[PDB]
Order: sequence, then structure tokens, then C-alpha cells
Amino acid sequence: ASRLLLNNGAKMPILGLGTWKSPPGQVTEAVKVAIDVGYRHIDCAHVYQNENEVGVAIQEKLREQVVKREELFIVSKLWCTYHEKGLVKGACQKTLSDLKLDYLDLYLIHWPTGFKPGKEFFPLDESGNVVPSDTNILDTWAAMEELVDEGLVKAIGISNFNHLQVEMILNKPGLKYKPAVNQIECHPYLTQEKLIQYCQSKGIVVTAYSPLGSPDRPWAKPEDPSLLEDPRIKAIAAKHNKTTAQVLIRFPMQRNLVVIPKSVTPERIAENFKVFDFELSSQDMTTLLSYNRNWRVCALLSCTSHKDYPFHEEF
Ligand SMILES: NC(=O)c1ccc[n+]([C@@H]2O[C@H](COP(=O)([O-])OP(=O)(O)OC[C@H]3O[C@@H](n4cnc5c(N)ncnc54)[C@H](OP(=O)(O)O)[C@@H]3O)[C@@H](O)[C@H]2O)c1
Ligand SMILES: O=C(O)Cc1nn(Cc2nc3cc(Cl)ccc3s2)c(=O)c2nccnc12
Repeated sequence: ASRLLLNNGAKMPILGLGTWKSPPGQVTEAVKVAIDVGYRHIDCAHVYQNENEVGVAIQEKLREQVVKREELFIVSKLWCTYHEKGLVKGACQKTLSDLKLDYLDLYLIHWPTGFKPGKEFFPLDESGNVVPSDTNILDTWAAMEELVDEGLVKAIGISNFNHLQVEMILNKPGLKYKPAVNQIECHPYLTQEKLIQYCQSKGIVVTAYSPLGSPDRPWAKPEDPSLLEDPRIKAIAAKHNKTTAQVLIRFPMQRNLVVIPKSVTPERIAENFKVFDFELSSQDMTTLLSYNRNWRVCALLSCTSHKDYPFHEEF
């Protein structure tokens, strides 16, 4: 399969381009190359501060009739400072304006943790903890449902939600729309078996982020865990005559996940797409799952006392 079916009846391309830390100076070309080579899914966010430059790329490719809007699957996310119910629509509309689109295919709650509204992405106190908002997950969900009902987005979902947080939404009295997708960190060092099984059992598609272990994450040292340099994964790559990145991208695909590797490098954008023409073996899959070490690149550590912090739970 090149696409997975969502609970709104749309089909979500299983490979997408990530855009976190894709600078304004390079992301337009990155998106253009990606669309050229065949990516039909772009993962965006207001907090990435590059949606205008993504929007330019998309628009140019639509106008040049390289791709049809209906063939593209564009995702963005609601930032934590816009969880208050009256702020959600404006946040979505700003993303739509910046991306130069009339609708999003999917709009996610980026984190379950609301922050105080205002100009700062991360409002902080002297303890190094975030200033929260008095919002709750269910009220924010209700505001997200209104975006579907108004035509601004085709589907809504969540990101970095744990299974109890998912459950809270699913059991909401008067629920209108289930989450379509839960986008979570997933890779061989954080395999998320239990949460994936949960979501899959509930008909929620999982998108795996940081599939290459986010080697460009801020202040990575070379001594930290590196998936791309794990000799055991290199060995699997060598056996298939593929790159380590191609193995790491193919892995989630064989778990029936969506995956969103990021690159601004044209050669890597192109090479990372060559994942539809080989299979990892059963033993490969088992072996990679065995490398789980509960290592999170994205642990939201400024927010560990937030009532909606997602990572205290086992899954
Ligand atoms: N929902 C959330 O909370 C959340 C959190 C994290 C990530 N995300 C999404 O997931 C996307 C992917 O995760 P990520 O950006 O953290 O990390 P990633 O995709 O695991 O890794 C990105 C890094 O890998 C490098 N790279 C790409 N292809 C490579 C290849 N073939 N060989 C070697 N290095 C390669 C990139 O370098 P170059 O760009 O320099 O080529 C970049 O530094 C994000 O961009 C964002 O869209 C969402
Ligand atoms: O979370 C995202 O969507 C992308 C992202 N964003 N960021 C930016 C920041 N995250 C945080 C988190 C906190 Cl709790 C505080 C400041 C920052 S700045 C990353 O550092 C990072 N590192 C690895 C993988 N993805 C990321």
C-alpha cells in the first residue's frame, strides 16, 4: 500500500516529508524537490516558523500542474499557546493563510499540554517550568471538531497523546469526530508497541516522527544514541544494499505506520523515497523491534509537572 485509510474515509500517504528545522532558506526547494520525486504528504506546524516558505512551494507546484491539490495530503498542528477554545480557529486560519491553502487534510493538536496565550511559543517561570493554560483536552477537542464542521480541515487528530489521553477523547459525551491520527515519536529505540497496538485497535492511524532519531535535534552530542550509526542497523542495510536511512524509513512502513522523515538535502529527499521496492524480512523486523530502549528525543522536559504531561504513563 502507498496509503492508509482514515476514519473520515480519506487515504493518507504512508510516506511524508517532515519540515521541523527546515530553515526558510532551504525549505521551499525541499518541498519542491519532494513533490517532484513523488512525496504526496507534507508535515508542517506553525511552531516550525516556516509555513510561508512551504506554502510558496506547494502553490508553485499546483500552479505548474505538477500535482493536483486533491493528490496532496497537507498536515499542520495547533500550537500549545492556542488551546483556549476561542483561539483555535484563528490559529488554524493563520496556518492556512501562511500555507496558501483553502483547507488542511489533517490538523493535529501538537501536544496535550496547553500553555498560556501570548507572543512566546514557550512562556516560562523562574523554575524552568512552562506557564500552563487553564484549558482541558476535551474543550480543545470540541474546538477542533468545529474546524471540520466549518470546512477548514478534512480531519483532526492528536500528537504526543498517551493512551489514557486518547481514551478521554474517545469516551467524551457527545463526541462528533474521533481522532484520525496520533502522531508520536517512533523508531527502533522507542518502538511504542503498546500505544501502537492501542491506537490501531481503535482505528486511529499512527504517524511515526523522528524515524531517523532526529540527529539534528538541538545540542545532540556524538556520544548519544545514533540510529543512523548503529552498526547493527548498518548491517541490515548492507545486506539489502540500501542505506541506513532507507531501512529506518521502511521499518515503520512494515508496521502499518505512516512515517515522516525530514530532509532539506535534495539527494537525501530523493534517496529516502526509494523505500517502496524492497522489504525487510521477518527476522529484520523482529531484530529492529528488539532494539527498543525507551529513548525519547522529544520528552517535553520543561512540562513534566503539567497536568496533561503525556510521558509519565507507561503508554
Ligand atoms: N509531533 C511532534 O511533536 C513532532 C516531533 C518531532 C518531529 N515531528 C515531525 O517529524 C519530522 C521528522 O522528525 P525529525 O525532523 O525530528 O527527525 P528525522 O526525520 O528522524 O531526522 C532528520 C535528520 O536526518 C537527516 N537526514 C535525512 N535523511 C538522511 C539520510 N538519508 N542520511 C542521513 N541523514 C539524513 C536530516 O538532515 P538534512 O535535513 O540536513 O538532510 C535531519 O538532520 C519532523 O521534521 C516533523 O515534521 C513531529
Ligand atoms: O516537537 C516538534 O514538533 C519538533 C522539534 N522541535 N524542537 C524544538 C523545541 N522543542 C522544545 C521543547 C521544549 Cl519542552 C522547550 C523548548 C523547545 S524548542 C526540538 O528541539 C526537536 N528535537 C527533536 C525532534 N523534534 C524537535
